[PDB]
Amino acid sequence: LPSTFVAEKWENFKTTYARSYVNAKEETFRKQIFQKKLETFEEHNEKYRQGLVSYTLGVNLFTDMTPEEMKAYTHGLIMPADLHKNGIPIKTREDLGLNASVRYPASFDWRDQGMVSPVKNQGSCGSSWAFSSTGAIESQMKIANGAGYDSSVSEQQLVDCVPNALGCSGGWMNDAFTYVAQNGGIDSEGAYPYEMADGNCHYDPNQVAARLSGYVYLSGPDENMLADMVATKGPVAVAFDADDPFGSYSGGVYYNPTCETNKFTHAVLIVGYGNENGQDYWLVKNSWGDGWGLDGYFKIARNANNHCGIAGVASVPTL
Repeated sequence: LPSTFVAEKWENFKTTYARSYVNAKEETFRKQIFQKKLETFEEHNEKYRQGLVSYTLGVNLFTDMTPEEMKAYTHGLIMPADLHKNGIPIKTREDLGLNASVRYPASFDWRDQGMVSPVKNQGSCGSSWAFSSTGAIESQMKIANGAGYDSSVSEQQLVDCVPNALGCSGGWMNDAFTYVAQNGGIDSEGAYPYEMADGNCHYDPNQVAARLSGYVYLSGPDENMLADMVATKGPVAVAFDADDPFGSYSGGVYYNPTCETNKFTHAVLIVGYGNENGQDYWLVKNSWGDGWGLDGYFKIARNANNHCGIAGVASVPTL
């Protein structure tokens, strides 16, 4: 890439993401990271146009960040001893309370019904487990109360209060769900706003925005059953292998030959599914701001042998 081109793209980046690099050495270092990443995007996006890969890479909040700085965003999950404490297993379709040989649409998107809350940004706190959890609770609230129902619940309450989560250093959605159910509710985001930092639990029982009776979880990585769970129960909290270069995804359908089905590093929310360019995909809400990916969302390979473990730890809270 021409140098003045990079320099312009770099100046634009600093301005747009409000970077403050206050000496030549900090500047040189960050621009080096940025330029190396740009080269990798060009090469990747070339393999894409040649139909060697299914997704594109692009500039976003991560482009001048080091692996250590990205860790909070992409690798904040912590798997506990019991992956589904107090959860109710979904083994068959009858467990969903649904009939045999009914057949839900082959493509679906909860946004078409207005049941997905706005995209949020977790920032520099490994709290994706909390955002996945609140996102799924908020979608349940809209399903029960209508698309226009203001549903925004408190990630900070989970970060501070879930007893055996580890806060900004990590956590687990199912532990968040069972906590909310046993706590007697979760506060609104207004009453208990996000601090992007660890804190001391100050839950207010008089500011509860939502209550849960529990949650259900998908017993095994059956993507077909997962599509039915999305279609009938609502957006599903899930986790997957978000190893690089996932962070720099900018469009298309994410497929990574090296992805593990057994490594759950990032928690997100499936809001639908479909197919494009001959590939089935899951449509997924992220928590890295609405500037990341496709307006805060991404597509990842579906019916590709539980790609990146996307169907491996799927659950939905129950109001």
